Amino acid sequence: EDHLAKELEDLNKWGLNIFNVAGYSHNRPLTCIMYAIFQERDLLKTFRISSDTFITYMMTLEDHYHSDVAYHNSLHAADVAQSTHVLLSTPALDAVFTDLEILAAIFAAAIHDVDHPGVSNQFLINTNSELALMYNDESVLENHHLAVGFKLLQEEHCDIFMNLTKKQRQTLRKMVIDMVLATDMSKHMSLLADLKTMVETKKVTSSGVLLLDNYTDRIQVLRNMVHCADLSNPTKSLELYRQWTDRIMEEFFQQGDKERERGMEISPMCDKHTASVEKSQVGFIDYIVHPLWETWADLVQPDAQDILDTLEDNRNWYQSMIP
Ligand SMILES: COc1ccc(/C(C)=N/OC(N)=O)cc1OC1CCCC1
Ligand SMILES: [Mg+2]
Ligand SMILES: [Zn+2]
Repeated sequence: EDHLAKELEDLNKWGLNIFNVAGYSHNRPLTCIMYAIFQERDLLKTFRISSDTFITYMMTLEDHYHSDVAYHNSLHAADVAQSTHVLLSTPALDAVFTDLEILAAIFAAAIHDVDHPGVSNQFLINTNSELALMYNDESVLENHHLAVGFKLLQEEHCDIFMNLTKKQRQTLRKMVIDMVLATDMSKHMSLLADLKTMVETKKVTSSGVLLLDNYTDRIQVLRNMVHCADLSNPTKSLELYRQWTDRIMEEFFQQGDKERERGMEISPMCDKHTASVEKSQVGFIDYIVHPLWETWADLVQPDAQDILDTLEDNRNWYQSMIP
């Protein structure tokens, strides 16, 4: 209440503590943070979105994240949305995006993992799940998250984009699909290679603000921004990062337990009897998170240097915990 307002004073900051907001919002972190973000950016006024309609959609959307899944629940979506909200304000990106693009990125972050079952795409493919049969083994979960999020927009009492232009709805939909499909980790290397090429040919105004010519360049940055937000856990304070690590390992180890039950091959990092939690985060940082953030930093330099410093410190802490 008074605690919630205090925590929300850091809405525009990387140090915002989403666990605290969840505790003071009746376990509706996604709904609460999305509402705070939309008010801060005047998006309700700009896109003539009624508050009742927005809350109804957000609450329904939130209720579609599974509370018994350790990591991929509404708290993660709320964290990715808030992080995206901060990245969109990076000084190097000042005024580069339209209001419609800003709206799509945050919307995309909110819905990006909805109805996640707590098991990976590969698990769904190997167990011949209905989801994998439906989506022909390609970005199974991610096509699913999009389908649910857009499906929920179909009822009049939930259509937050009702007052957008027809062309605006088409553009937003195209951008949102692009962004969520880009959160599929199997596309990470490809996304990173393309980000490195954009850094290579980076152009700016005299005042250090990126110049993004066509829709193509703008959406490539937005895709990558949402992907960094999704892989932002190790760039946050150690206290936050460790809670995030505890949650993903609980989810991964539960997957391993389901694999063992069924006589399947146990995915190595999902095997509770052998996997080092500490070693695994070091590898995650060295081979995936750092290379991505190093490249993001280059694109928006020097705005992300503090994030990179925190990342290195967190990496060394996990390393120091390994005997
Ligand atoms: C806090 O650590 C993590 C945070 C987020 C993830 C992401 C990649 N979740 O899984 C996928 N494939 O979506 C993965 C993380 O770590 C994994 C588990 C051990 C090392 C890599
Ligand atoms: Mg996902
Ligand atoms: Zn995610």
